Amino acid sequence: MDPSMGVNSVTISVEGMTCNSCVWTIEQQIGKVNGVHHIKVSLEEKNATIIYDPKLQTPKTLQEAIDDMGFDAVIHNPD
Repeated sequence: MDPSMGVNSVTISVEGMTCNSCVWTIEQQIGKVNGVHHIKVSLEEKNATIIYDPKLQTPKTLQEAIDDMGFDAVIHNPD
């Protein structure tokens, strides 16, 4: 099989930040919320890629994550 260590990846766009603390502080919590392996942001393209263990969490937490801070960020992955 090839479940890739039972994990999934979710990418989202961004258009409302200011200082590194913006996405980086957000990526820190979303990465410190559970079994989040790694993540990364790129103001160059206004977006950020992060993963998350579906066996422990899911794409819903990510939805609640943005709704928790406010950074107007939109996802681009259906599942």
